[PDB]
Amino acid sequence: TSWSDRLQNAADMPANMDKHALKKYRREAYHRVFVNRSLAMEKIKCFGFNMDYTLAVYKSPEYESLGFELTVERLVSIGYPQELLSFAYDSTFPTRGLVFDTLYGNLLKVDAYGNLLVCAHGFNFIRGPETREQYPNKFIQRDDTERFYILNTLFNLPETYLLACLVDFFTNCPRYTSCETGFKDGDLFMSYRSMFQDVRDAVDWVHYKGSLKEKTVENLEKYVVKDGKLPLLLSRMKEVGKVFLATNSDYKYTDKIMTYLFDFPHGPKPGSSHRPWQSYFDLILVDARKPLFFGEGTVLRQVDTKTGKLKIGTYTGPLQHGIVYSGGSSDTICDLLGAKGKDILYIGDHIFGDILKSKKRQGWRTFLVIPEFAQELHVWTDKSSLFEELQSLDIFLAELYKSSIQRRIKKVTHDMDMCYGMMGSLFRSGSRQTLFASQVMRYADLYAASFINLLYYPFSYLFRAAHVLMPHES
Amino acid sequence: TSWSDRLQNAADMPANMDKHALKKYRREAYHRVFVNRSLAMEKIKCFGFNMDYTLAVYKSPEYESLGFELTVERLVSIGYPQELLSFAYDSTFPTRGLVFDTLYGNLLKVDAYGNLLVCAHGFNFIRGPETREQYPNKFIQRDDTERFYILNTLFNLPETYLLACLVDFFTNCPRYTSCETGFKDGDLFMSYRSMFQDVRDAVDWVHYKGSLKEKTVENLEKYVVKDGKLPLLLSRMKEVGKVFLATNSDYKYTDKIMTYLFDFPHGPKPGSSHRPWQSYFDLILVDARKPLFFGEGTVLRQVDTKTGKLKIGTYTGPLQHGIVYSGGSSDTICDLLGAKGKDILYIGDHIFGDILKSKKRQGWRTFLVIPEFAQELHVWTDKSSLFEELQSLDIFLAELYKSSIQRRIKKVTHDMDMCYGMMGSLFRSGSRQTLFASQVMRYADLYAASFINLLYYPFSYLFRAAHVLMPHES
Amino acid sequence: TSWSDRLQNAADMPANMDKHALKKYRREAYHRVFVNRSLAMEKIKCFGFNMDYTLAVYKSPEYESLGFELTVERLVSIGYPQELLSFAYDSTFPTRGLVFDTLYGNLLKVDAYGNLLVCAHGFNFIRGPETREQYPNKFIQRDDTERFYILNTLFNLPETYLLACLVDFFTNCPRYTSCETGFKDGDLFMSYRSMFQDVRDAVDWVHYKGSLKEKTVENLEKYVVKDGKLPLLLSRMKEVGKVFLATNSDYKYTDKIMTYLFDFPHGPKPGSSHRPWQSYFDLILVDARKPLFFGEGTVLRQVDTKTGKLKIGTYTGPLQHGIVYSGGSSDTICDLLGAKGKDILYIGDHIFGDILKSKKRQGWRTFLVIPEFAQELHVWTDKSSLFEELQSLDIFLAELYKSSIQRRIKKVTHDMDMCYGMMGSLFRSGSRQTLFASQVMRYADLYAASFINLLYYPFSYLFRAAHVLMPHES
Amino acid sequence: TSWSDRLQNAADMPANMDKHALKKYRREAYHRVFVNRSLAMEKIKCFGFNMDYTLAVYKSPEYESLGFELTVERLVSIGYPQELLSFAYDSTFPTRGLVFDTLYGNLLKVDAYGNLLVCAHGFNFIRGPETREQYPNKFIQRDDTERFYILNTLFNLPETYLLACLVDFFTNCPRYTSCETGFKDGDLFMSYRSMFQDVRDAVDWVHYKGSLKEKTVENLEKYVVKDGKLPLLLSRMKEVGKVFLATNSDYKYTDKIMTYLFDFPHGPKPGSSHRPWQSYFDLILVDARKPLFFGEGTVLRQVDTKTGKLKIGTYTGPLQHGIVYSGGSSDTICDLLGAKGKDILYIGDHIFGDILKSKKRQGWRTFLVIPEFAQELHVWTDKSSLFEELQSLDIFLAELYKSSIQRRIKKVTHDMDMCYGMMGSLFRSGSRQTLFASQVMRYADLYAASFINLLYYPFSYLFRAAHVLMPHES
Repeated sequence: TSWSDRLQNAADMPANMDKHALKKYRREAYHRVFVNRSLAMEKIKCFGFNMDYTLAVYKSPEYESLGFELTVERLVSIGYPQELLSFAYDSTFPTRGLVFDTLYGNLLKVDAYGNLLVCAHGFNFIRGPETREQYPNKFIQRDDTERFYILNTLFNLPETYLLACLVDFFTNCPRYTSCETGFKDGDLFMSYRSMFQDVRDAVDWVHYKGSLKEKTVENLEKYVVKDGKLPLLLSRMKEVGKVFLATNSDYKYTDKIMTYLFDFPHGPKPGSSHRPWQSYFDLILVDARKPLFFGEGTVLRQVDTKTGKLKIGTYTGPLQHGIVYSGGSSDTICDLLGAKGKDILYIGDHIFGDILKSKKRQGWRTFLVIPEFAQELHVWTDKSSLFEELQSLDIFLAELYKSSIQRRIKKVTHDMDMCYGMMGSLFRSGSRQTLFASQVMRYADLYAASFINLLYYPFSYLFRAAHVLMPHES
Repeated sequence: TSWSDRLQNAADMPANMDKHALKKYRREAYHRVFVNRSLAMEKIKCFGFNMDYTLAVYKSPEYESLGFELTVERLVSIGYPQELLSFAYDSTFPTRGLVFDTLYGNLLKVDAYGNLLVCAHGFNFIRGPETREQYPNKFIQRDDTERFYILNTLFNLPETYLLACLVDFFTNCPRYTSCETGFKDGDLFMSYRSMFQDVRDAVDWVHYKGSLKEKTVENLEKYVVKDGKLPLLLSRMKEVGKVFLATNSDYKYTDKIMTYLFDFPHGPKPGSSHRPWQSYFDLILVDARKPLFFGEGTVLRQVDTKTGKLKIGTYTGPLQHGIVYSGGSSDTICDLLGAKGKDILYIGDHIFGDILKSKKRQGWRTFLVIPEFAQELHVWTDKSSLFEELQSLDIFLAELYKSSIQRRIKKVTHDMDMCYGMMGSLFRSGSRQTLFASQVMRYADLYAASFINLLYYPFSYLFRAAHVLMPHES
Repeated sequence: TSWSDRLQNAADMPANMDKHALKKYRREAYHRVFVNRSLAMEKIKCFGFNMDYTLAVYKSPEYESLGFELTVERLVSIGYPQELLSFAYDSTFPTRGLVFDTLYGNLLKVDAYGNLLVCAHGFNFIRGPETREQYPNKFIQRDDTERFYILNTLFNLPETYLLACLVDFFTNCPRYTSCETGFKDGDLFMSYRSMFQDVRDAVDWVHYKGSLKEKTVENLEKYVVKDGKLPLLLSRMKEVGKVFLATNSDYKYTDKIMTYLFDFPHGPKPGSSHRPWQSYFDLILVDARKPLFFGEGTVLRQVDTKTGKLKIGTYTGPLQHGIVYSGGSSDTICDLLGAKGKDILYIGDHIFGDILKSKKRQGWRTFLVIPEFAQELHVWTDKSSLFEELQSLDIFLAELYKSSIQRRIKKVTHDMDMCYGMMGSLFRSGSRQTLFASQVMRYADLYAASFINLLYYPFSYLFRAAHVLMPHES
Repeated sequence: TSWSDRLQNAADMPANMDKHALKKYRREAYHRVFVNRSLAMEKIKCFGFNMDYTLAVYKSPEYESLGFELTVERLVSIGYPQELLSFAYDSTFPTRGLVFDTLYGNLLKVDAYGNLLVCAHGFNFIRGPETREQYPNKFIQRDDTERFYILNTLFNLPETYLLACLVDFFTNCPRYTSCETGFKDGDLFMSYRSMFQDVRDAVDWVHYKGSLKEKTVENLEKYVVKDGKLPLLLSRMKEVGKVFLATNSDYKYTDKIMTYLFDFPHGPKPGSSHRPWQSYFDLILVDARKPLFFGEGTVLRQVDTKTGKLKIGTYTGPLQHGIVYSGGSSDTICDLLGAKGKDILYIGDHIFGDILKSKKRQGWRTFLVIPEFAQELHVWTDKSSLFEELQSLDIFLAELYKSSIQRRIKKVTHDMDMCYGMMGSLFRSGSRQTLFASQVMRYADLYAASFINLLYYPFSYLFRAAHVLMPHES
């Protein structure tokens, strides 16, 4: 049972729009919308979406394996050794949000301050004392974007496992000698940095040049979660305001995906005429080039929706029914929709290019979609006694200042983490929070395992957060 | 009664080193050390300081007025109009941490997300509806460092008032016409940006070229808080670890200031031989060039302590008794003191160049000195019933979703803010926190009105913070 | 009769290696090597080549038309209008070395100081008075590389004609309105800059992604000049020193092209065993990435000559027989060949990425191959009486300072230029020299219509230039 | 007899404005204007000047020594050793235009291609074979502006000698050890780069902060050449067009200098009322910030000619009688004077910031003032038999290809060079031209030892250059 299974199970249930069942449905955790900063729903005039992993949620682990397999074949096709074809994607290993260190070839899990929580070389997990030889402060400067790459996305999931697979292979293949910053193969030296780049490159290639999008569109039921509730919600959003799409993907892909997502013998409610996905949107924009989209942007173009190709030149006309946009900026959306930032709830999955940047750069309200969260919640409520026991040992160890406690703490931590996978929870490693966690609280006003949980709150709802107080203020 | 008075009153009391009186002294707020992230004092091996507004706390408002007067004379000396000499520094107006907008010439108080809390043009406070003509989202991109300058420091206090003084003068002088981005004087157009730069420049000039440092050193009792408790604390720090200084200031100034700060007929305790300020330090470093200091740094030089001038060339020798350093980097301190980041508690007052950067870039533990805080605390504990009434009206207005409340909220907010000054608290405007507040919590592990509050905790103390939990985790 | 015909006619003649016939052959202009700076051939220890338009000279106009046709189809394939398919490459229009002005959409011919010689909008040649509305000083800042693109190469020939074709089409198509900086198509505005970029992009695409290289290799006799004299010369070069190749092209293409160029039933002389093209080289280097090659370079890789693919990682071994290199730098060639700059005569065709940069950045001796020059010479010696008449009218107009002369000067100039084409000589427009001319003199020590003219000088030859004197020095 | 003596001797003679004596005066070399590119004087509508070393020519070696002495005292004042005070400026050593190599601490004389002509370490002249250990190709990349500083100006003359003085001192002082890239002083290491920077800095300091300008203005007869012919020429320039000034210097200095230069009991001709220097100018501009002046420039300000200080803000009014400008750009001059580039003859002395940049960036016509040239000419016409003998030995050595010649060539070269000084001619080292020479020909249309030689040509004069031909074109 993966996280995408949990979502598709909730996707298969019709929507019960009784005002009481709604209140009762969103009492269970898996249908709640969690609040990091207070949000008056009546002040939202525009609802924004990205597509990939928001409207279209890719079924795990089928889609990650397909991304892995395609990437492995691309590397082999440029001269990586054949053994890579013996690799197989293992969803139990990678947790989203790790930091790969191109200098020493380590996958690292870190907190909001760049403190090392977990270090693994290949599939070898390094313990506290042994990491200090390369990380003498148990600390990394995340700002050093030349050395450290953060695997923020679910697209990064297959490369996350791959980078481990690769380090482990070369470490243990006798044709290579291991060195501190890479592998020596007689007279070729492959640094972890160039090995990293090759992977990064081959992932890019399978999305933009290879067959990933092709093989996806030929089996959408296998790879894409469908939910008849999705047209319902969007329809209701259009009743109280405006709805727009701003995806990085291209209109041909966006047309294929969006058509499938709306492929039902009915419209928003069962029994209504079916409507084309574009009619649920007031403004459609593709090739968004996020995060550059929230700054200067790119040139605003117009799609020829028959040919799928862009019209030549810069588009200077107004927002029309039917028109589809390419490029532009976040200001394009504000100007054409007559909106201000805090009028806009922008629903997305990218913690950086969607959520952080629209908040910092524009003042947009944010809703963060976390696919895995559907499985993350399950593990949490089942294992809450372990975390409660952990909270207990911390408090007791704090009283002790008036030694076997510290070793029991590291043990219940280890056991709790493993329930989430080899790399542990998305949001923490024991009692210590992650960089990812920290970002979700700081930048995502609302968050959930799917934005469909918004169907279950009335449109007048005041999401409430607790006010933050400084130490001296309590 | 200013904040510097509160400190100098606590500075004049001898230290009562009984283990009970200590516990009892640090129960009152004004002597507590507040904790944002847990800190084991036994893990600190090195204590770091800056000087200005940390070891040497400049008496308010005497020092701000001297900085103001000198700056006003410098502007007049390059052809600003004479009326500036009629200005007089008013400590009730400026609050540290404001953002000056060089485009529209407004002083702005903003929160962690760049939300406008207070906007003032000159001395004219703009209300909510009227700000939206220049700030259509009530929002500024703080990242636009070409348009927005944040007045982080107490050195920025006199220019903060000056920029208002200036806008107000030109607005109301009939020789000028007001325009949106500056003032037109017949055929000269002075933009708020160039007016800003001139000020910024004249502040720099009085510190580095003018007579500010001179006039300070000729009346140190008037301008610098002295506390016989300061040698005590440093001595105790040297008993359990190493102590270092890293100031941006120059050795001649640092020698004058530091000598005064240690000018007592005794050493650390009354009755002990007096020691020279340098002997309380394991490593002294001047011309630190923070924040560049925590990155690549500058070249490490050696001071000729007799002449006050630097020796020629790059210093390549080891840490010696007596030697004084110039430039270098934070790695210089680690290497010479044999320390790792989390071994170091670095005590400073600059929220950016001291605290934020040593944490993000190095993994240093941080203690933030907030001078004004001594007065900020006083206003808070006296007016806690106003804030409690505010907290009450927010909760009640939240229940109301089952209109005169919203106008009473803005009224008790206004009254509370004014008690702090015309620009309100350092840390908030009503129930909404500031950018500054947000940074103190995020980057300063410990904070206080003076680092001398550390004298009152034993050296084994485990400062404790509450663990942070995500919404779904409670 | 094009220039490539003149070369292929000389290529078809066997080499007569009698010491007298050599001296007599290189007396005619078409077989001379012209000298801009003195060059002792005995001091050359290494001979360097690029490939495209040096070893492999592409037959005109067949190859330019194929590049044009392919480029036109690529633009149509991204939504340019169909009429482009009615275009046909016209070799009489473009002269290499023009400057396209992306602001006003003009092809421009300019001198060493950026003085306008010829301005054409589409196919409309603007006369002196009319250009001053956009060029008020008859001058362009060639340094403004954002506005001006110099069409240096023979690869740029088809886009040179295309950019004219395009401007002329849109100017005169009624579906568009002409404006100063581009064309308005209802609500799309196509600037000359974006139209330029699209072309630049589609040229890049046909070389690197399209079928140009494919269609070339399937008809090498149609598209590539072959000369049995080429192995002879290279063999003799290897007898007195070392010979190397450094091409931007890829090893698969370089293998196909180079094999054809050496495809003869004999080796260097008729009757000798045939040798494989690689054996004529001491060091082979592909993917050179010139001009970046003469600075920091790229990473040195090693080609797997069986698969055509690069080996993975950085190559750290020595120069071996058989090895082929990828990337690297000019220092790679010096180090492996044990050479200094002035030991190296580097033979190439790119006035910038080959010749200028190897001279300025490294101190290499340079030989510039100018394909067109074979036709340029023919026009010059036939029309020398026109140029002599021009020289005469200038001198006479200079004496006149003690008006129909100035109009006769512009008339004989016009007539002379046209003999070279619609855009005139590569090297001049009348008595005024071009930017290109100026660069050849300043940066190319030797130059010729083909480097094969070097076969006709003994290996001890001291090429001689006249010493340059300053005015006051004569 | 220095070069400034030759000028001041010509400055002391009244102007004989008979049309015959003029023709006869400019037949001698020392009063000719030499032509690098043809120039119709009737097409000049605006005459431009800088001031320092053009209108005001500083008397040698008095002014260089004063610059040296002041600079030496400034270095001593920041802790350089006392022995520097034993240095004394020696005008026989430095030639303008050398390249100092901050890596190996060598003064170098180089040609247009960065070929080493002369290398001196301190005062030790390195011969051909010995330079190849640091310069293996006898070649430097002049583009590497981090390593190489070109001493273009006469202001650079005293530092040129100083850098030698310094290297020689430290090399031979026993308190220091010499190393490849600097000097080790126990535990301080002074690199030639930092030693260079210190000098560069101390030269800047004496001009802008020290007493150089002060001590100049208190003895203008000692330090500044005065010529009553200067008002004459400018007056005649104003009769046929417009005259402007654009100096980097400040208005207070420019007022002091310019007043002295016009201090005569008469105006342009003897017997005319004296006029104030400003009235000879249509547009005066100070703080020009060349070469940035010929690009984007700085903000246009207006000087308060009574106070010497700038008015506050940006000046937006028109060109008025009496107004003085500060900053701006070259476009400011064109717009206010209604001129195009080729309308403007700009007379200056800086080969880069004046001449090269106004030509490349704007299309200005250029006149280059070369102070030293008055002495350079004298040495040349006296020693023409040595150069003729040199030209002879080169030709003979070229015939010899059908060994004591090559050693006689290096000997007559050495003897010829020394007549110019220890570093030889400005324009050559033997038969090989310098980088400086090359630039004068390429960028200065006209040049002379003083622009006063323009008085001797009528205003209709067509300066003539020989047309340049490519090898194949003769």
